[PDB]
Formats: sequence, structure tokens, C-alpha cells
Amino acid sequence: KTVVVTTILESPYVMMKKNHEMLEGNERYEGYCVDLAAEIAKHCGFKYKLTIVGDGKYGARDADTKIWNGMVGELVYGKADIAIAPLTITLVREEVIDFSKPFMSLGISIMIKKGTPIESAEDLSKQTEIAYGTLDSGSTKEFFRRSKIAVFDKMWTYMRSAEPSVFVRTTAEGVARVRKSKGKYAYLLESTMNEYIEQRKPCDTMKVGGNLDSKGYGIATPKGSSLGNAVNLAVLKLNEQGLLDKLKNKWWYDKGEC
Ligand SMILES: C=C(C)[C@H]1CN[C@H](C(=O)O)[C@H]1CC(=O)O
Repeated sequence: KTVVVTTILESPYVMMKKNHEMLEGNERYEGYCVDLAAEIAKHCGFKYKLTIVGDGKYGARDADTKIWNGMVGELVYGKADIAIAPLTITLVREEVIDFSKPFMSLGISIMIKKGTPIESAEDLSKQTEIAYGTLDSGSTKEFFRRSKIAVFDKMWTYMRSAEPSVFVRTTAEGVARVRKSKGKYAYLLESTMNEYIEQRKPCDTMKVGGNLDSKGYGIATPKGSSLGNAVNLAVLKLNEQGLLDKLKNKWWYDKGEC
């Protein structure tokens, strides 16, 4: 059967082509993960249909409801066959679905407006005049919650209680708030999105310091899937031959504006 790929709109992973209105099917999307899906399909020998995740979410389990949302939920409930998106490999997700080896390696990072006296996470926690927060939900937020490393455990302590919520709802909202915040707000996000935005006009932001942790993005399939082993060997083949790094330069640095 034809494989149903769940993915999500987020630059430069997946975006609607300009002429999307006059296009159909897989031809109406473009991006790192669209390019990646085509490669994975060619290597594993399958025809597929790219679909944008119903709820625009990635994957989390509602507390008492115990229902999984997002792309992971589409995999878990059988609404999708494979998830090709910037979906962070985490324990809670790997408990319910399968992840391939990373196709991309990243880590949480700090994004500041050009000119901020913050050069590190320590610099951040040790003060308070400079605001700093994460996405309202996602893997970065859970990193600070499930945390007990001196600075990170202390950083979380500070965030939850912050006055204006310091938490944002989207990536574009954290960037918009760092730029409209005129120096006061620092956004904590994944290095990948950070590297991408550091290459967009007005070229007024920048990644600072090293990453807080070492993670990866993986292609997910429902636990015990026939496709699992194939996609996993596909990712390793793509990495080894260097195509993964070419695809990143393409979507991140070839068209760099700064
Ligand atoms: C863009 C979003 C909401 C995603 C992308 N990977 C992370 C994930 O899969 O949880 C989330 C970002 C973050 O939490 O910093």
C-alpha cells in the first residue's frame, strides 16, 4: 500500500510552494523534510502521500486523558504510517513509537538580539533583568521541567513563575518577541531553528554560547512497523554518503541572507 507521511509546516523543513494553489499532492510542498521524504521513499521503494498533521502538533501525552496528540498520535492511533518532521527524539515518545537514527543533530540554544550581555546559560540564570523563556510546550520546555542540573533546574524555577508569561506559542513568536523586546528578551530554542533565523533579515539575532544538550531529530514509525528497519538504514545511508549535510546547506546556508 501507499504510505501516508505525516509532517508539519515549519521553515525550512516544510513550506507551501508559492504556486501551491495550482499544484496538487506532493508537488505543493517544499523543504528539507520534503526533500528528505522523497529520498527515504526512493531508497525504501514506496509511493507516498505527504499530509500535514491534523492538529499542528508534534507529540505529547495529555495527563489524565492519556491520549497522544500530534504526529506521534497519528502514528500511535494508526492515522499515519511515518512521520518525517523536526521531531525531537525523546524518551517519552520513544516509549510509544519507533525512532530512526538521527537525520539531524542539535541541542537547545540561546537566541539573543544582537548586543546582549548574555553569552551563556549561566549568565542568564545568574541575573534577572534579562528575561528568558521557551515554547509553551515541546521538548525544550520539558528539558527544563525534568531538570535537576544546577543552572537548568534554577532556570526553570525562574521561568514558570515569570510575570508576563515568558513562554511563547510559536517559533515566530519567540523571534518576534526577541526583536520587539529591544534587548530585554532571550529565546531558548533548538540550535537548528536558531541557525536558520540567524540567516534571515533583519539579521538582528544570533545564537550565543554552546548548546545546553546533544539531541537529534528522528523519523518515526508506529512501534513494530514493517517500514522501520528500512527507513533506519535509509537514514544511515543518506548520512554516510553526505546527502544529509548537503540538504542542510541547501535549506539553511545556500540561500543565506546575512
Ligand atoms: C517546532 C516545535 C514546536 C518542535 C520541533 N522539535 C521540538 C519537538 O519535537 O518537541 C519542538 C521545539 C522545541 O520544543 O524547542
